[PDB]
Amino acid sequence: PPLKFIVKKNPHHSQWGDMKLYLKLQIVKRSLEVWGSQEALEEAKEVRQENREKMKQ
DNA sequence: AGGTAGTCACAGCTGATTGCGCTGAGGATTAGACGTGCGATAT
Repeated sequence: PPLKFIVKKNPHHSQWGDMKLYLKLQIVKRSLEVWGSQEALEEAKEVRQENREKMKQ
């Protein structure tokens, strides 16, 4: 299902607020569904940072 | 000795990724009292 969000003005200045906020539980559930497991997500972020280091070098 | 498989000079495409434009809030940047001066005027 689509994930809803709340457009809440930032507690800081009125410079550019109106930030979107999502429920943490829904985001975690969606991430687990997409990636299968938390270990897969950890491996994905590790290989992403490794690729970032490879690209910068 | 013959055939072909990479390989490099470009070019194209794709999928991402991350990177700056979108404004807005908390901190450093000359006309009345007071005198004079002068001229018309009390003793």
